[PDB]
Amino acid sequence: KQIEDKIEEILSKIYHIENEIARIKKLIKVTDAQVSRNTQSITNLNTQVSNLDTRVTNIENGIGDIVTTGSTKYFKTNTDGADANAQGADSVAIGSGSIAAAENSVALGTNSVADEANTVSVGSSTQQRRITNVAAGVNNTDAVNVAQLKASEAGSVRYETNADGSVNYSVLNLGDGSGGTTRIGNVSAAVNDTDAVNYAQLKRSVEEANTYTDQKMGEMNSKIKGVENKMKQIEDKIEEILSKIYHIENEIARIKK
Amino acid sequence: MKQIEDKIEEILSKIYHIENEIARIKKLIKVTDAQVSRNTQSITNLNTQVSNLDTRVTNIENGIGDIVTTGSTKYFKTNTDGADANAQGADSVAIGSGSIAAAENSVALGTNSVADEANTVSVGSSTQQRRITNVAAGVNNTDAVNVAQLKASEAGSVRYETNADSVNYSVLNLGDGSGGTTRIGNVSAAVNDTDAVNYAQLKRSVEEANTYTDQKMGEMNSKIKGVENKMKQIEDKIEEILSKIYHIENEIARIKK
Amino acid sequence: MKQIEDKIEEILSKIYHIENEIARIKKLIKVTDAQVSRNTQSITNLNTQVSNLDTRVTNIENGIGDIVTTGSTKYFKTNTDGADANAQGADSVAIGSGSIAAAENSVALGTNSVADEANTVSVGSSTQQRRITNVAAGVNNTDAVNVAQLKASEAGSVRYETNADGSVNYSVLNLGDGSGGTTRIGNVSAAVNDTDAVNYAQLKRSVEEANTYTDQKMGEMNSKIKGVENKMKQIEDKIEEILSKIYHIENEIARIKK
Ligand SMILES: [Cl-]
Repeated sequence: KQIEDKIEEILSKIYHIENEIARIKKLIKVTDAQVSRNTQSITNLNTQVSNLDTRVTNIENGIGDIVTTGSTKYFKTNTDGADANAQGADSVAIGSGSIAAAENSVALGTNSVADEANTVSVGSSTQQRRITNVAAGVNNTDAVNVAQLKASEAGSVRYETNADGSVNYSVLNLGDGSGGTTRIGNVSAAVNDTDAVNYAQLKRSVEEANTYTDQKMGEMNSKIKGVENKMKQIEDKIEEILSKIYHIENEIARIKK
Repeated sequence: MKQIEDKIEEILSKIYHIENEIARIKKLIKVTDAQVSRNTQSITNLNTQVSNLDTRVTNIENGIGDIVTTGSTKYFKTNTDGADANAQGADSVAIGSGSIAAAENSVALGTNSVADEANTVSVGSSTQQRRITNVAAGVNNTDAVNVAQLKASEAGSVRYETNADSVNYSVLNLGDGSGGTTRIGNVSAAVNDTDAVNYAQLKRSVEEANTYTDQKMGEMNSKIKGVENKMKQIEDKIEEILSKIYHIENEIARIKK
Repeated sequence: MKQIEDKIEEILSKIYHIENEIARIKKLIKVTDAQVSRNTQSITNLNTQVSNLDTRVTNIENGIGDIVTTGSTKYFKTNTDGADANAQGADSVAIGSGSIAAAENSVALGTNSVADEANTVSVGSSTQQRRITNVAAGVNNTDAVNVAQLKASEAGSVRYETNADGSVNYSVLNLGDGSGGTTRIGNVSAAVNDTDAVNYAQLKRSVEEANTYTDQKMGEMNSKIKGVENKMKQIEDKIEEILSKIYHIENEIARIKK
């Protein structure tokens, strides 16, 4: 009676334990299914993160490098200086220490300063720059080069300049510099006392002097002609006197007899 | 009691199988924990990696800010809202908003600058030009020329004055600009009417006038000599007439007696 | 019944140990489940983080576009496939493929431009130069000069002619306006030397000298004519006297006739 019932009790306890263990196995399976999802998720994330690392490293190597250097492959500077400063509206500043303070200006070169509107500065009042390899200008608003200035000034007539920089204006020596002379052509007639005289004008002045001589001359030729005419009158009077005397001498000789 | 011993055997059999399942379950739990331990570590690694990517990405975001939006690096800067630069020509360079380097191997420098001819650098356009400032005097033949250099080519030279119309070619004023005059040396003798004459020619021309005067004096001297020739003849005839009369007067007086 | 009661006690003890094992197992499973929840959550968070990073990186890549590959920003641009610019000199600047700023504080501007002297801006090289265009006329002494300015300056210039070989022809200086007009030369001093230009005052004095010579000479001629006129008047008086004598002789002879 007591034992048979206790055996049944144990048998039911075993039954319930078997069910509990099966329930526990099921829980382990449910957990494992989540761990499987997590393991897979981790795998997906490892891939995505190494893919982003690569993309970030490429961004770093490229555009990162232009930030720190301030240069691209085609716009380069070699400098430790302070940033360029495009201060003015629509200004452009190129090079460390450069400052384009004025509207629509360009400061070009390290430490260049553009402080007037609509200009391109290639330096400053303390450091200027020559501009080199400039081809001869053609259009009116092209820059001119030294060779063009030299060609344009060749043949220019100049005074001598003294050592102190003053010009000696009191003499203008023409000619080749070794004894040669220069003919000055296309000269107008002098009007003021200190104007140069031209050749037509010289010739005209000789002709005036000769005309004055003729005017004086012909006054004396009138006197000389008056003397010439009077002289013929005297000659006729003499011939008449000689004739008279001949007749007197003949008359006296006939009185003699 | 046969049923009781049968049930005891059944109980023991069930217990053996339960004990076996418990051992299997304990192994299963360990398999799961080992994977969970791996996943936990994988997650900690991913947290660290993602945190690092975040910092590398934030640093890049800080660096590229002004470069993408303002188109400017620390040494290449512009202050503008306008249209992109446009390097259209092969090997061209365009710097500044609205700039257009249209032609081959050209450079458009500055906001709205336009380069429309091959192998040129434009500092502006036909709608807006720019002076170039802080240019040091050119030395090489292909260096640019500054205003100082042009002014120095003018200084000390002989130049026509301008009107304001522009150059007045009708007068060339020499001298020092304050009353002083200029002696012009090495001047060749004038050939054409409009050539400047030299002092040698002036002197010769005075000599010609005086020679002309001397010639006319000579003509008058000969007319006079001719008059004095007839005059001496007259003088001799008179002396002879006077003599005749003396002899007549004496002859008449002797007749009187 | 005592052999059986013993086996029953033994069985109850086995069940006790099994119960204790099962309770230990449920505790372990609770512990694992808690860690799995933390992991699941951490993964969800990571998924969002990583997706946000993806978007930020993509937006970076799109912001840049081709700034790296073409070396150009929206405002500093070149169209070229050549070698990198090279700013070699201290404080130098190089702009354009193949450009080389070799010298200190220099600027090489444009494709293949070379700056090889200090403190210069080169717009080309010894083998390829460039004109500089749309330059407004210089005002300041250190402003660049344009072609219009050079031409205006040259137009006011007095110049000898240049031969084809570049020598200057000093033998002729042609003034005038180019067509056929002439130039009056002002502020000229009196000539001293035979090859000096003469001025108008000097011409006028020369005319005076000549006129004076004429007056002196004609005065001397006038004196000579006067001298002849006087001697002619002497002859006239002698004749009048001779005529008078003859009148008296003729009257005297007539009185002798009676
Ligand atoms: Cl997990």
